[PDB]
Amino acid sequence: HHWGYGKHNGPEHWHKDFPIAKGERQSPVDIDTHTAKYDPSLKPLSVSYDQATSLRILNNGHAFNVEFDDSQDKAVLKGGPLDGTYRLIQFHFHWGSLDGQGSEHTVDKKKYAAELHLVHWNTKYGDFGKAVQQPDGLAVLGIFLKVGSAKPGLQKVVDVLDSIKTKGKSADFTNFDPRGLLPESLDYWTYPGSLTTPPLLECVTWIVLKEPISVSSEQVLKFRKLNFNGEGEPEELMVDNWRPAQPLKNQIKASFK
Ligand SMILES: NS(=O)(=O)c1ccc2c(c1)[C@H]1CCC[C@H]1[C@@H](c1ccccc1Cl)N2
Ligand SMILES: [Zn+2]
Repeated sequence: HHWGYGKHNGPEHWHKDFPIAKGERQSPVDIDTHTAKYDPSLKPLSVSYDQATSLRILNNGHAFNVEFDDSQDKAVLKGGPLDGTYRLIQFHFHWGSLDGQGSEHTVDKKKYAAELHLVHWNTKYGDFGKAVQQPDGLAVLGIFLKVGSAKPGLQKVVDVLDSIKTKGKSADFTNFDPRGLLPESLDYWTYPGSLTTPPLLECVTWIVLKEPISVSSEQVLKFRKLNFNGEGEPEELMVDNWRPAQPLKNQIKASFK
């Protein structure tokens, strides 16, 4: 009876195995745009993905992860609110059963159709497993998806999903360029938070871009054909794999006016 997104094992249950679910810096949150304060001392984000090395795509039973070689500084995030160098390890998405829901963060209570998370770890901690034990261990770049025009740089991901339909399936996924998933503007909000799934560790500097990317209805429909279940188990569509907004408790900063 492990955690998931169902009635009996979803977000309102997670605190029984993971008491930090009720902690002081949980994610996601609602971004109240009028309450966020412009921080003129915040630096532009530096997103250096030209040497990114994608390896594989995995259905882990909760989402699909596109994994990268993080054994050298090859795709890194720096600047913004960050001190030092954060290495890209993987990206994944959260999405809805309907276009009106799916994002984890919300903007003035607005839900987007989906949310992309580019996960990076602070190289001063040596490995990802050490970094998640630290309050400044991770930097997650969050990008909203709205339904409209197709995102051409997403299509190579959409077209491989048939090969990883079920939990535990993986496929080779080399030479994927994550620059094709980035909006024009790097204007962002930032706050200290957590992983949005168990183990819900409070190790994340969240950086959430203001400008969404557009994807087509056909692209997100293909996300919704994935399965939470393993092969030869009853089919349960992988939809609504998002945690709702958590209390802000004790400030969201904006990079822009
Ligand atoms: N929705 S998200 O971007 O906040 C998110 C949620 C859960 C997980 C991740 C990212 C990645 C990033 C940090 C930990 C790692 C993962 C995990 C896997 C292997 C080993 C340890 C851990 Cl903690 N769990
Ligand atoms: Zn995520």
